[PDB]
Amino acid sequence: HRLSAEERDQLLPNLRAVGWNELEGRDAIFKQFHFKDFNRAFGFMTRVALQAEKLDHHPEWFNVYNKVHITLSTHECAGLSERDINLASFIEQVAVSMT
Amino acid sequence: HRLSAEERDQLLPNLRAVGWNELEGRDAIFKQFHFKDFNRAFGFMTRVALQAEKLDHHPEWFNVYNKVHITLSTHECAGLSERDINLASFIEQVAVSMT
Amino acid sequence: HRLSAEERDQLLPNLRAVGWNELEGRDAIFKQFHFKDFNRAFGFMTRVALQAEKLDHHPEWFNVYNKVHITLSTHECAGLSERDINLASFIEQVAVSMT
Amino acid sequence: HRLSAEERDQLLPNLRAVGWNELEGRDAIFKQFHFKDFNRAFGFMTRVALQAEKLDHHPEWFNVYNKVHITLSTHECAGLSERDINLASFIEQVAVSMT
Ligand SMILES: C[C@H](O)[C@H](O)C1=Nc2c(nc(N)[nH]c2=O)NC1
Ligand SMILES: C[C@H](O)[C@H](O)C1=Nc2c(nc(N)[nH]c2=O)NC1
Ligand SMILES: C[C@H](O)[C@H](O)C1=Nc2c(nc(N)[nH]c2=O)NC1
Ligand SMILES: C[C@H](O)[C@H](O)C1=Nc2c(nc(N)[nH]c2=O)NC1
Repeated sequence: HRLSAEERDQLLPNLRAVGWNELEGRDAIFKQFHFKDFNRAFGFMTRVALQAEKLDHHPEWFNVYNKVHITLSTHECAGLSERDINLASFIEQVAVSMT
Repeated sequence: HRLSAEERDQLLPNLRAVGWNELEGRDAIFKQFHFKDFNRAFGFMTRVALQAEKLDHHPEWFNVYNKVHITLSTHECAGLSERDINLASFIEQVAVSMT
Repeated sequence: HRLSAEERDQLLPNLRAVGWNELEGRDAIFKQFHFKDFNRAFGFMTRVALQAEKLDHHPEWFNVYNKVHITLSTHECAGLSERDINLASFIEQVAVSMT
Repeated sequence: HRLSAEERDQLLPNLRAVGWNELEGRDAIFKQFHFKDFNRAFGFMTRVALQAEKLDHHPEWFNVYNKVHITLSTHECAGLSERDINLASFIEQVAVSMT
């Protein structure tokens, strides 16, 4: 459940490429999203919410109007997990739709 | 209120082009949407929900898993008003983001 | 999977008490909810939608402004399953808070 | 409409009373909510989201699973206003409906 560099090295890339980035002193990824508006932003969170509930993996996230910042780290391992990756992947599917 | 003639025959045609039909036995229009899953189906509903509350115009919708069926009519006038109109168009635009 | 009669007799009453009721032409439970407004109704759909997804069991539902009708049946058995019942149980919980 | 000092005294009270706080640094009130789970947490955001939109007054909130931090201030007049107040009040009703 914890990211071994081989994994990181194979997983991280596609995310990094679209904007994901690792933080300092904490094993987690972050990304800022910026929609045109709230309708879109919320709709975007809603779909994420559904899935989060579906996989039992939650994001750390902030919102103001049309911006949403997301942070992903798994609680047990206390860093990244295959879980962060998928959620993230999923998130990406959703973001592009609105945009 | 109560779209007259011309407008009707100015405004609706665009909606019909897009699959909107006229309800038989009521002054309404309706259309059904089919999505890949519920995640899309609900997310779609939410965004339409924020808008409805915002305009103070609510649809009559039915949902099952990935299908969403929508009826639009104005209760005040017991029929199609421009309210319905705009809502539909917005709904269409939302449609597109997920379809 | 499909409820036996012993089963129905065990689970049903509690729901029947509350206001749920078998359908006439089919093996499902129905219940119509009424709220003060849309905010509330939509709010309540949101909580069940989350729940619906968590356990992959969805409802046939209908909404207009502040009313919500919910029909439950486990499709795969083509009638009542436990799913329907748990779900119904949950819908009851959500419903009581917005009282 | 950056609320007067007279105005503050009359409105804040009920708010102050419930745990709402004023921030040093900026004209804004804040509050941290805690729920039993994400479902509630999210069902909560949703109702709020609906009001936010209706009003055209959005929050600055962060969520991580079951708690949500809310920050209200009015961009328009760079400080607290009748709105943040109204809104905040509303947030409180919604919160109550969460068990
Ligand atoms: C039991 C535990 O609450 C559950 O497995 C969850 N864990 C986590 C979660 N979300 C994150 N980010 N990390 C977790 O460890 N949501 C659900
Ligand atoms: C005051 C009133 O109930 C409010 O403006 C609403 N009107 C309407 C509505 N929805 C419809 N379809 N028609 C209305 O006239 N939802 C909200
Ligand atoms: C694949 C299938 O659509 C999926 O397993 C679902 N099944 C069911 C469902 N909801 C109910 N009530 N019953 C099901 O059998 N929603 C999701
Ligand atoms: C046009 C303008 O962006 C709009 O009226 C909004 N204003 C505000 C808002 N949110 C806050 N907190 N303050 C505002 O002045 N969300 C929407």
